[PDB]
Amino acid sequence: MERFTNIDRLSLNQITTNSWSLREAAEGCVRAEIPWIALWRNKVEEAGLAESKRIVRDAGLKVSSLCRGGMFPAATAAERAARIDDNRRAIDEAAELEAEVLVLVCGPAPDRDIDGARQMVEVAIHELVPYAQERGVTLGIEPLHPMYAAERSVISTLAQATTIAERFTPQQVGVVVDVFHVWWDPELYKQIARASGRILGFHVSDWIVPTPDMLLGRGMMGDGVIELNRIRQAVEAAGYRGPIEVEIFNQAIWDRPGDEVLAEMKARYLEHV
Amino acid sequence: MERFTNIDRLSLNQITTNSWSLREAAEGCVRAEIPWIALWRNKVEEAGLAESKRIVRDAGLKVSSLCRGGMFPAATAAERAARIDDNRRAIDEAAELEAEVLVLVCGPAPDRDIDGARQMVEVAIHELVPYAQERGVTLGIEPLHPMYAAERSVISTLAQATTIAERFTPQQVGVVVDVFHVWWDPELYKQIARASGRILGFHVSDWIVPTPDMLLGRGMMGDGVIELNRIRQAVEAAGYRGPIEVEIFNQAIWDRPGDEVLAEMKARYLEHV
Ligand SMILES: [Ca+2]
Ligand SMILES: [Ca+2]
Ligand SMILES: [Zn+2]
Ligand SMILES: [Zn+2]
Repeated sequence: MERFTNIDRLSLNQITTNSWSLREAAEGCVRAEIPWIALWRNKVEEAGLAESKRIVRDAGLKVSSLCRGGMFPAATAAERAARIDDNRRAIDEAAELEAEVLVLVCGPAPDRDIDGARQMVEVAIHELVPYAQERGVTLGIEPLHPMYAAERSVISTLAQATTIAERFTPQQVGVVVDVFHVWWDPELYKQIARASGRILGFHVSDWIVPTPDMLLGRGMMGDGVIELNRIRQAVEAAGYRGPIEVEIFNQAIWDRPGDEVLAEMKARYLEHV
Repeated sequence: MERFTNIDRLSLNQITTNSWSLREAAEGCVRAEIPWIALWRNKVEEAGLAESKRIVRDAGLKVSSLCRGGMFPAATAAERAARIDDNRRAIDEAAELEAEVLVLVCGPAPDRDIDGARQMVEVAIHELVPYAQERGVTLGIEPLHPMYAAERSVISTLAQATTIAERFTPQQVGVVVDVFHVWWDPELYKQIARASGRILGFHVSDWIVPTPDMLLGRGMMGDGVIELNRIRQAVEAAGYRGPIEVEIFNQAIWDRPGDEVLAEMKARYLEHV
């Protein structure tokens, strides 16, 4: 169980420094010698597609993931069509931004019919896959924590996302493992091994006791209860050699100037992850 | 699509009327003609074992569950022995109070080793079941929501509790289905059908948007997103003819005088559940 030697596999999700814009973020990651960055669609729209592309290409930055496509379930069918056209836009944004994986959180159920919303998710992805494969982008389903099933999206366990991804070849669809959303799982390592050759991303955070916020309760590594090194050795034995993003939703760490939190990021990425 | 015509299957868990004592609770349910009550160990110790039995024996009340045994994982072995001695004391309390099922929430992991804590849970239950069957009490494992995996207990999915219960006879150990802790599950109905002939209790609440508290985020039926009628028809097709407890953890419903909340309880038990 030895530690990493470089930060070449490290990546920085924009939302761990939500205070910063995209070019402030890029400056911060080259200042901290961080090679990989994960871009958010709202910040890219803030800056501009071509402008953001220039920003992170003259920083010499590689793009791990673009967040986030999805939000498939809607109350009616024209709304679903608009949502999957927004997913096509997100696909194009990932294509010209050279993103490795387009992260998909799929959307919550509009009513109480949760299984119907899951079926909507599956048919929407099956549809979206040709337009994704045409432009060289791969879609990665990110299972969320079951406490987000009512609010943010409907895929709640890793087994479910792996089942959805198994219908398509790994080059078309894969899964995204975030330790915050699935560390609790009793069948954690079994499902991780089952999803091997199909893992497209790895995000790291920690589960804090006690939870401050439901939507903003993540923290940085080493302060919570998750056994990070074990999970990521499991995901590397699963054949995942890609970048490792750290994605933290926390107000207390967002208010802090980003240089502090990127120093702490690298230090405890080398110590724990 | 059906409803209930009587309230003979309804039960009242003490903790949805946390303000009231045990004799206040018994008086409230005889005033409301509610036949079944579920008792908590702290209030029973407050009143006294023999006294509490007399209180609920001249009220003509039947007792569905006793809350709560468990808390098996501990940092050391003498501590685990003490925890299972307290579990023996809870078994005795359930036996002399004529409780149908002794509810077990199993306890959190002391460190970060969660799987070791799960192993501790199962070996503790395996030890505890002879002393339980001897006194005529049946243990019922209650799987909690995965967001409680860090804090309150370690069994987080229905499949896990059913797997633990399958080792012992249905008369020895069974599972407790609460819609708050298991409504999210993608394999909900499949695991419910798998757990048939072994369901010992049914708790109902609703998942509110947005969650007020993580540990006190339940509400009364009809105010959330849970498909209560579907889940309880699934567990009734599973052969569960026992009482239906309603267990709500909410400050907003705790402020109310208990007559209000038991009136609303019956109204929305017949209307929704
Ligand atoms: Ca993400
Ligand atoms: Ca309970
Ligand atoms: Zn993540
Ligand atoms: Zn419960």
